[PDB]
Amino acid sequence: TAMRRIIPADMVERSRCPFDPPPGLLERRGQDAVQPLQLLNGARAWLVTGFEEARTVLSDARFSADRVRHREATSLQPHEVAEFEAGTLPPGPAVESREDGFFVFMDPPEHTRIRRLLTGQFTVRRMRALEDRVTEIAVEHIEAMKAAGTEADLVPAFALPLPSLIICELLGVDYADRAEFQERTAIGLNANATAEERAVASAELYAFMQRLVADKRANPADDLLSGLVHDADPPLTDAQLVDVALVLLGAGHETTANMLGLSAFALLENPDQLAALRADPDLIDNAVEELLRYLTIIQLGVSRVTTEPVTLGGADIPAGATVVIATPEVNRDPQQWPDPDRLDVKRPRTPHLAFGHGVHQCLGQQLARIEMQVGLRELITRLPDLRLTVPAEQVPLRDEMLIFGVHALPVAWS
Ligand code: HEM
Repeated sequence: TAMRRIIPADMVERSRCPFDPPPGLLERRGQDAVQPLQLLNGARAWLVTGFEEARTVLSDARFSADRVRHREATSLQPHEVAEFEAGTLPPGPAVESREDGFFVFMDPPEHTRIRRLLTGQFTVRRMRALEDRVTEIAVEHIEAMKAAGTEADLVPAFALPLPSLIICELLGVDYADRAEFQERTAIGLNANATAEERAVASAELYAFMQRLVADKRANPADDLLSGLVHDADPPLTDAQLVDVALVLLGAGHETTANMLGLSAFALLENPDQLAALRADPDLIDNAVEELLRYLTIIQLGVSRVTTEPVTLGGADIPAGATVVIATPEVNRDPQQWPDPDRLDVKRPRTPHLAFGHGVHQCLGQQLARIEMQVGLRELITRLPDLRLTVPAEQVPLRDEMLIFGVHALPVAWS
């Protein structure tokens, strides 16, 4: 169930055009907003390209996020497709039976009970604290790049480490454990790492999270994970806390890192937009929202399953169907954004779907916005005459993974 064994290539392959929609998404423009999608495993799903239709999927009681109970077409092993199509593939476990912390695969009220504990740690006071910590880590990384020379690969020097170290801050990873943590999270994202090298790094992090939760139970500090372990009422089990720590790491690192690298890339390819930002630093917050709309690193990973038949976007979707949001095309819906394929950091700011919608809308979105606002402000103000040192078409793209991004971003400054 690797993404490229499931999603048709033309819906995700950018070739050497990172900012342009893949041709299979382009070819659905001006058609019904919801259309069938034939998956490479032979299973059927439905694809949503409409903004209003995507909002409905993500905030309608007939579309379930419980992808444990409701099997998705995108999850099917080859031996399971004919059972799925025949309606004889069993559901996963009923949520009443589950003891795990994977609240991402739950609907209200089971979702709500765990999501409330996490919102409870993402307080406005913690967010103010994290903005200061983001500022420190960003400036330290940029000052390190400038001390080492006049050129850098922005991905390992800046885009990967800042969000990884912010996860370390949330989880209360001790200073002496950070280098190893950073190494293991980087392996996950390395083009050159084998499936065996990855599965070892993944097992090392799972065991690390178990040890980290046990350590916060014994020796709590001021971090979000200490808060979940000690201050949560009602209390989570150790197993649930491990699951929540793995969810935060999974959700908060790769996305933010890829957004930092691709945002720097887009600004260097759109010097007029970079000029607007250097000229008026107050534009940074609106610019981050435009970059989130324009780049949409989530790709086709946002899906739900119908629990009853639904008519939407010109489609009669049956019960039990997988509905995939084409988040990059939803964020280019010309009903919402005139001239949607233009990067315009001065655009009037209106809601996009880069962080999803409804009860599961990104828990980390304020923190992600802080990382982008601070990161890009510090990069643009500290690195004069920042430039790519390879042509844009030679920057290597990550379009075989669930999250889109660049593998390298070679830059220089003066
Ligand atoms: C630019 C960076 C990011 C993007 C684009 C992003 C995008 C998303 C999206 C689209 C979802 C909704 C998925 C769905 O409904 O199926 C989501 C959920 C979530 N994200 Fe973010 N994310 C980012 C950063 C972060 C960060 C920094 C954290 C935490 C530190 C975080 C934690 C979460 C969590 C825990 C969920 C699950 C929420 C739930 O199911 O209730 N994310 N993210």
